[PDB]
Amino acid sequence: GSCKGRCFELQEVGPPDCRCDNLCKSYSSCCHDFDELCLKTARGWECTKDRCGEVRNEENACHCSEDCLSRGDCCTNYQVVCKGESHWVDDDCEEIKVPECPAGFVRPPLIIFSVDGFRASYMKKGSKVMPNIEKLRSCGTHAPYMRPVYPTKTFPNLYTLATGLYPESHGIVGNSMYDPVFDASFHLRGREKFNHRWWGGQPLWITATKQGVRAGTFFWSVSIPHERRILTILQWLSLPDNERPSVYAFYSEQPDFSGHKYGPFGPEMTNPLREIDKTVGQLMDGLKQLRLHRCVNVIFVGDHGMEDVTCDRTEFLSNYLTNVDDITLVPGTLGRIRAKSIYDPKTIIAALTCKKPDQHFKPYMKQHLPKRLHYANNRRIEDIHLLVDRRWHVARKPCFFQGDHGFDNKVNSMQTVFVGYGPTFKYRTKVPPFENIELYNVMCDLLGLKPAPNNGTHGSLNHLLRTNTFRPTMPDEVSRPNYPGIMYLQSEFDLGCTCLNKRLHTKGSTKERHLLYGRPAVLYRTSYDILYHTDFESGYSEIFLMPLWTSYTISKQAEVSSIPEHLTNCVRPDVRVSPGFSQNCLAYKNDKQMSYGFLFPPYLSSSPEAKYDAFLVTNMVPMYPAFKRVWAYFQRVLVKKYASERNGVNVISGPIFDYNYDGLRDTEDEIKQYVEGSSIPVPTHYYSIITSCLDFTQPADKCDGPLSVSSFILPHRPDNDESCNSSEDESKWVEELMKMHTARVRDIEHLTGLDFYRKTSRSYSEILTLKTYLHTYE
Ligand SMILES: *[C@@H]1O[C@H](CO)[C@@H](O[C@@H]2O[C@H](CO)[C@@H](O[C@@H]3O[C@H](CO[C@H]4O[C@H](CO)[C@@H](O)[C@H](O)[C@@H]4O)[C@@H](O)[C@H](O[C@H]4O[C@H](CO)[C@@H](O)[C@H](O)[C@@H]4O)[C@@H]3O)[C@H](O)[C@H]2NC(C)=O)[C@H](O)[C@H]1NC(C)=O
Ligand SMILES: CN(c1nc(-c2ccc(F)cc2)cs1)c1c(CCC(=O)Nc2ccc3[nH]c(=O)oc3c2)nc2ccc(C3CCN(S(C)(=O)=O)CC3)nn12
Ligand SMILES: [Ca+2]
Ligand SMILES: [Zn+2]
Ligand SMILES: [Zn+2]
Repeated sequence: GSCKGRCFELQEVGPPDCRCDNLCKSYSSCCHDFDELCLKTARGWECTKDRCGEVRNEENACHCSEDCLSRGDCCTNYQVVCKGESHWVDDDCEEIKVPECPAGFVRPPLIIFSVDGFRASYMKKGSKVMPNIEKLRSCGTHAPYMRPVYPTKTFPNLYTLATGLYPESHGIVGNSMYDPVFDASFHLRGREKFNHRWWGGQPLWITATKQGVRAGTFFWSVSIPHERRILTILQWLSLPDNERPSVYAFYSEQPDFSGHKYGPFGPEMTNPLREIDKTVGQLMDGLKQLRLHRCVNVIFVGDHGMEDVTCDRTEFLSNYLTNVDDITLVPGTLGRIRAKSIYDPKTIIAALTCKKPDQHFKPYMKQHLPKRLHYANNRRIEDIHLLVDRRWHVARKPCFFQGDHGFDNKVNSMQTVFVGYGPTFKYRTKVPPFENIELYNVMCDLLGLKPAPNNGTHGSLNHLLRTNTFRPTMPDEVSRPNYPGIMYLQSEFDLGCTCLNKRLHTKGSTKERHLLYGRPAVLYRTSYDILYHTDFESGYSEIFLMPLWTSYTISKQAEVSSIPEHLTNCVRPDVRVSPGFSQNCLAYKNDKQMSYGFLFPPYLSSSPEAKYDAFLVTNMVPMYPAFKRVWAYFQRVLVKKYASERNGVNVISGPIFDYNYDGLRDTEDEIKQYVEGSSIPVPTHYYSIITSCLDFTQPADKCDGPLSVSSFILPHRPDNDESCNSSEDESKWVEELMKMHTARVRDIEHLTGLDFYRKTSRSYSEILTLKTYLHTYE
């Protein structure tokens, strides 16, 4: 029952035999001499000149004997001091076109250097502070920043980074949570976080194992110091082929704790960032000694950032709620509220709403949260949710710490890092910021694994790599469109809707000026019609009795027009579409709460003649009066502003149906609200994809080069309780509301079932990059 020659053994012992592994401390089940033999701390972590060629003393932490390399247990600076070698950092940038591995290595191994609470902005401290990390960055591939997932805590983001899944999917939705099925809670302290029932999806280390690729243990007991964690990875790498793992992971608790006490912008950050760099320099020195510095892919990545947060800035729910003792709260940089006695949600959220002028948080129903934060579809996520403002804190009842994290994931302070250095990674290359949901696939490709189903767009990050074994394919269309001409007659429609002669509603100047990037593919079985007009094209769904999409383009110089007093109630019937597959105004009269608006704006028609097309029944959708305030402003004002700033814009607006908040398209049965006395379904959100030329010196409709997209998914609310100053002019709130519900085109695709950018002069990998972009207005 000893750890003599078992320290950090990969293969597991299991009880009641004593263990010597990385997690043996976390069960208090290590052998008696574990701390003596495995946490050996004698004679420091660096070789010295006098130590060179020593006789192996097994009490020393690392070794400077010549037999050390054959056990992979040297100090990292062994060959630097003793032999004539140099530190890795003190060497020029040499490109790694091919992997240069020693004998036995079949694939290039992957080490994942994780750094907890490593804010993106820390990378600006530069070579003088972080010389090792700096080399990795500027020598390999790096992003300005990598975007975490909400709620930008550790366990959600590190497991998202492990699985490629949104927290809601894999189930680890916070550092602490409650599961009503289990009837138990998860905590960052305890042995409960080790129970496998909590952990869903499939992490990288299980994917690898299932495909016969051995994995080093990603988990490190806190008792194990950082110098030892590196040495253990380096010992494992020294093993024989049948034993040596291919995928590794290091975990630093820093620079999180430091940030929590001295803030992100403290000058006390320099020392904890210097030790992080030491740890990296140790790894990279240690790899060079094994001739692995031109063989190993090294990923340097963080979980989240850090923000300035003092105690003085804390909202208390006892000063908003009167029945405080009834509720349980998950506090801090976010809020999740729940009933104690297994109380009324409607009252709580109401009481938390726009109560004080300088209110530093906002209540939400999980489904009403911004869709970009895919934080709803899980029984662990509470109905009532609080989005707390940055720099701020929420408690239930009433200065040690000066920093914290956990806020909205588009917050600038919450942004973290990514660096790639290896044979497979691009040399001296810089890439756009990306989401951590994506890296699972890259890490899978780096190891030649088939990724498990996840929420990364697999082609999104091919530009990180010099070579990839995954060429993405644009999906096959399921439903072909009908192209109906004028079939029915004006007199044949009775819809309860009041209000030239030609070859009307035909192509030409329509599909070229308003579909600038090709017709969206549907990707699901449904009958729908293409409808041509002067100012817009649409994909009219015969099932929902409204467009799936409405594509149209506004030039920079395009002018705005007012809707007259006549043509205010005007809802014209569409002769191309049958009465059977059309809406009626009678339903909207029955429905006192519901009204209607238009997908294509009559505000931006070309001529007064063409404005009549904007009033077609095929262009009309169910809208609450409350939402019409939002939508009308967008259409009448903002589209023109965007068109002016961006030298024209292509707009693809449409309805979304998500009544089970799973972020995916609703089936017919899943729909809940129809308009009174009809089967016209009420949308939950309204999207728009506003595309233009990144080269703004060219018009949006004459763009040769890359595209530039800005999108959103506005919630179709019967009120503007969300927007606190909604009592004011729309010029004061509406645009902020839109910016809060920004979206990736990809997010809209999931929800609509549609597929955009089917016809471009652009590579498909680049289009996937464009579709995973998120506009942050930061
Ligand atoms: C992020 O990515 C994840 C992973 O892909 C998505 O989650 C999956 O969503 C799909 C679609 O709803 C789910 O599909 C269903 O899986 C069932 C099998 O379940 C078992 O296996 C999965 C995978 O290992 C386990 O996760 C799960 O616990 C079970 O053990 C099937 O029986 C279902 O059958 C369906 O068949 C056809 C369609 O193919 C239709 O008749 C029906 O749709 C029918 O349900 C179905 O395929 C899947 O289970 C989810 N989990 C996983 C891990 O795959 C997220 O939706 C996605 N988030 C985004 C992008 O918003
Ligand atoms: C989630 N997680 C870890 N993920 C990685 C990782 C994942 C993907 C990568 F690509 C690279 C690395 C390493 S460890 C974790 C941790 C983190 C350690 C910790 O104590 N967290 C922590 C520490 C300080 C702070 N401060 C703060 O504000 O938040 C903090 C968080 N403790 C653990 C423990 C257990 C697990 C489980 C074990 C079971 N397995 S399983 C079922 O797949 O076998 C899942 C992971 N992860 N587990
Ligand atoms: Ca849905
Ligand atoms: Zn963390
Ligand atoms: Zn933290």
